Parts: sequence; C-alpha cells; structure tokens
Amino acid sequence: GDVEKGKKIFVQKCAQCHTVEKGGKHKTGPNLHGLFGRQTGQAAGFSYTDANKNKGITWGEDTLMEYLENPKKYIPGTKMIFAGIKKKGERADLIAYLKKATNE
Ligand code: HEC
Repeated sequence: GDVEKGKKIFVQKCAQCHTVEKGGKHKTGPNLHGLFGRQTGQAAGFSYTDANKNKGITWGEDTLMEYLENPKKYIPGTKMIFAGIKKKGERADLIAYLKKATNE
C-alpha cells in the first residue's frame, strides 16, 4: 500500500476520532498505537462497547481490510459511526499508513 495516500485518507476520514501515536489521547475513538497483532478492544483506558470488546479477533492487514469496508457489518453494535471505505485500494493504502504510524 501507499503510505502517503493512506495518511491523507487517515487525516480526512479517521483523525477526528483517533490518534495513532504512542501515548496519544483517546478522542471519540481509542488511540490506535499498537493495534497490529492485538485483539479487539485492548487499547488501555478506552471504554469500548461490548461488541468491540468481545469481538474476539486479532487486528492485522486481513481483518482491518474487512472491518474498514463496513465496520457495523464486521462488529454489529459498534459505536464507531463510520460507513466504511468502499474501495479496496484505498483500504490497503490506509492500512499501510496505519502499519507505520501505529508502530512508530
Ligand atoms: C468517530 C465518528 C470515528 C471515526 C470517524 C472513526 N472511528 Fe474508529 N472507532 C471509533 C470508536 C468510537 C471506536 C470504538 C468502537 C466501539 O464499539 O467500542 C472505534 C474503533 C476502531 C477500531 C477498533 C479498535 C480496537 O479494537 O482497539 C479501529 C481499528 C478503528 N476504529 C479504526 C478507524 C479507522 C482506520 C478510521 C478511519 C477510516 C476510523 N476508525 C474512523 C470512532 C471512530
């Protein structure tokens, strides 16, 4: 994926609810640092729905590709109010950005 294109997507569609940096604040949504290779619902200090807390999957490229297409379909009951990114290539670019920015 294209990290620069992914950053733009993140800024436009995600940043208002999410920070990525280590120690970043929670906003409407949880800070995302450390997301890759961890189960759903594990950001310290964030109050998740039971739906996100108990989804029982590990985040990675494949599960983020599915989730970001349509969050409510993957996690019914989620309080992330976002319809999804419909284009597969845009999801891949965003995910490549996230794999860098949430791991720095
Ligand atoms: C505010 C309106 C949001 C927007 C825009 C985005 N997200 Fe979000 N996200 C939000 C909330 C409130 C939550 C918790 C939902 C719950 O039911 O408890 C989330 C959750 C996620 C997660 C899961 C995190 C985890 O399990 O630890 C991910 C991976 C995620 N959000 C990513 C993400 C992306 C990449 C966004 C832009 C496309 C995006 N979110 C937008 C709130 C909001």
